[PDB]
This record gives sequence, C-alpha cells and structure tokens, in this order.
Amino acid sequence: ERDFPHHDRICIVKTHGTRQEGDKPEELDFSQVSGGVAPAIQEEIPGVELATRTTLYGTSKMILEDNKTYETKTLLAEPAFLDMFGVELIAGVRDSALRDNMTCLISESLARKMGGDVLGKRLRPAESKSDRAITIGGVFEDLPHNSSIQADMLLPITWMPAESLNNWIGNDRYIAYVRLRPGVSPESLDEALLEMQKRHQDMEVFRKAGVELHYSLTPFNRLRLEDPTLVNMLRIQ
Amino acid sequence: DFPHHDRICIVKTHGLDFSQVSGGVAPAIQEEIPGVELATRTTLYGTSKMILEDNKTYETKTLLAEPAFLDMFGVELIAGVRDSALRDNMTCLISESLARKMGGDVLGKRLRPAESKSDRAITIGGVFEDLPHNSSIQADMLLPITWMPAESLNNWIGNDRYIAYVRLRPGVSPESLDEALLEMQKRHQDMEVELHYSLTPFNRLDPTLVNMLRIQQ
Repeated sequence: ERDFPHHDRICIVKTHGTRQEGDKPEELDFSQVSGGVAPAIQEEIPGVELATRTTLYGTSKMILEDNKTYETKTLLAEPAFLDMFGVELIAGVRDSALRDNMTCLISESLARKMGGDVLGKRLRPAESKSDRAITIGGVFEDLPHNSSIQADMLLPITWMPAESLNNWIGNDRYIAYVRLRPGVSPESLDEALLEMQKRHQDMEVFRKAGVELHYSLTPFNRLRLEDPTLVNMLRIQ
Repeated sequence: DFPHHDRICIVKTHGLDFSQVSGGVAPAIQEEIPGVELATRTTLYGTSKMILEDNKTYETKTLLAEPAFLDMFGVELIAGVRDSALRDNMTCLISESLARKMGGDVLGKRLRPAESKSDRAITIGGVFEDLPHNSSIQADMLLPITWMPAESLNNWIGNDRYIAYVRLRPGVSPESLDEALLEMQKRHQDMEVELHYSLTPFNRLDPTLVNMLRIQQ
C-alpha cells in the first residue's frame, strides 16, 4: 500500500484544554475541530503548504438506479482531499471532482460491487421518496487499507450548512489535515495558532462554561488496523 | 424569545430518534389532540438565487411556512397586510434585512428564480421583522407551504422533511400526550423498526443525508 504524498509532513489539528457544578476539572483532548479552522489555517498560518477538512457521515444505504441497494460509507471532502492524499481517478474528470453538490465519487471496489460502468449513474438514499438523485461523477482508486481514512463514497463538504463550515465554537466534527513546508516544526506554530484563534473565536462563550482550549498540530499517523478476527483475516489470506 | 416559548414543543420520532416529520402530522395534531393550543408546520427550501425585477440577483434562504407561522413565532410585519400573508402561492414575504439589501420599498415587486427560463414571478407581499439571530429558525424569504404537492403535504409515510411545532396549553406536559399521539398514529398510518411520535420542548439553540440532499442546489 501506498504512502500518501509528503506523508512525513502531514499533521492533524488537535485541541487541548480544560473544563470545569459538583464535578472535578476535566482535561480536554480532541482530535477533531470546528468547520472554520482548516481554511483559516491555510490562509493565515505561515509555513503551511496546504490545509483541508473532512467530516465523516458514516454508513447508510443507497439505491442505484431505483433497483439495488448498497451499504456505503460516506465521507464529505474538499477537492483538495484528492491532492492531499494522492487520490487518482480511474474514471471521470479530475478537475470537476467534488465541486458540484449533486455529484459524488465512488471507490473502485464499490463500483465493482455495483456491477461496473457506473459513471453517470444515479444514486439516492434508500428511504427517499423523491426523484432527486446524486450523479456519479468519478471513480477513485481505493484508499489505502488499515488506515483511519475510510470512504466508499465522497461528497462535497459544501453539503454542510454554511454555519457549520464557518463555525469556531463546538460541533467539533471535522478533521483538519495540514501539510507543512519542509523544515517547519509543528510546535513552532503554536503561537500563530493562538493568534488565529483569538481573531476568529468568541472567547466569552467558553469562559461562561469555564473552558479554555487551544489548537496544536500533531504529526499524522494513519494506522488503524482492521479488526483482526480470524474471520476477517481468513478472507484476505 | 418567541411568545409562550416555554410552552412550545417540536414533534420527535422515536424507535433511533428524529426531529422532523411527514407532512400530515401537524394538522392532525392540532385537530385531534387535547391540550394543544396551536400547531404548525414548515419545511426548509434552502439557499438559492432570486432575481429582482429582471435585474440584480440575491442569495436567499427560503423557508416554506403557514400563516400560523407568524403567530407561533410572534413575527411582525413591517410592511404589508398580515391577513394576506402567505395565503397566495404566488406571493412571498421578505425579511427586513433582505429588503434593505434590495434597496428598499420592495412591496409589490417581482422575483424570479435565477435559473428559471420562464417569466412567471413571485410577488413580494410583505416584509417581516428579522427572526432572532440565535435561533434554529432562519429565513430570508417565506413562501407558502402549499407550494408542496398534496402528496407531500398529506403524507404520513416517509418524506419527513417537515418540522412540526406545537404550543401546549398551560399545565399540559409533553409526556402526557404520548398516548393520544399513538392513537393518532394508528388512525392515520397503517403500522404494518417501530416508530412513535412524542413532544419535546423546543430549544431554539445533526443532519441526515436525506436532509442535506433535499436542500442542495
């Protein structure tokens, strides 16, 4: 399995801090962030080559062309996801990818399960009573296995409400990936991150809840092994 | 805060829990359930571009609503006739902020969906005072819920794109109504996962894939 491009230089944004009505003080440790953070980092923080955001929808059922039903794991992503993770399309137009809200990308395995030749076909949620549908605009090479980044289907992040995308308080449902330029240590950026946080985040809301937190970059280790049961393991020997 | 905000609930579904319902629920609740002062329904259209008098284009968050929406949420009309509001499918109400953005004096002007090749138009029948900022309820433009087809509106199964708001009478607990709701459900939907209606207090302060898909442009 491939390494991601420049993998030695990819970090994720973590959040650390403390909270506090009868209950003892809590140390806060998050691996996900509010929507607003990733774009701001790319714009504002020196030494950042690229930043991008994802949010996992999860697994749900999709019906293809009004017939067969497929369980699909859906991830919401930016066009930059393709660059950040070196994702190549087997079919469809790369420039187009993940720009139109009514279109999706499907993994090579999923396309195969669907019977192949899926480009241009239409998908909708299994329980939908509408003829509105999502069009398959591309097919992407399966993402590396035994990795934290997992998706059967990719949809544009713009599906999310503008309020979420621009949020700095709570709703920490996004993973923010940051690629640094060579020679930049993640730790060096703590102060700038703070400056950025102060610019965008109303701090009042936190003090009211007795919360202090801050962001820091940590190197990204993708490894997440598939649950190693005999049943799982046997299937791939 | 909305009027009697302490007594406002929304309809949730329980089996798995959801805060939206099929089109038919709200009217039935008002009709058949004792302890209920008022009930109304809305569905979010989404954000789209509207063209004003064949000139400038404005991005507009659009919400479909009933006239009772004005009562339930205490919405004052800055301009136009309240009694007329949201009666006619071919008219809309516009927020003060949008009206201002639009250069003002917008009463009677005509709007068309940008991407539309027809010349049919919606007319601005009123301007409403901006809704509270902190709320889950947001709209630049209000359109009559009767834009939706009968098949949607009267439906009890699926297509749960509606938010149903209920104002209880004083001294009635939400919990108290679970039984009457169940009776209501049996009458309206043949029951043949288990799903049931319940009321939870509305807190003006998590999208499903179907929900998101519906409002995408």
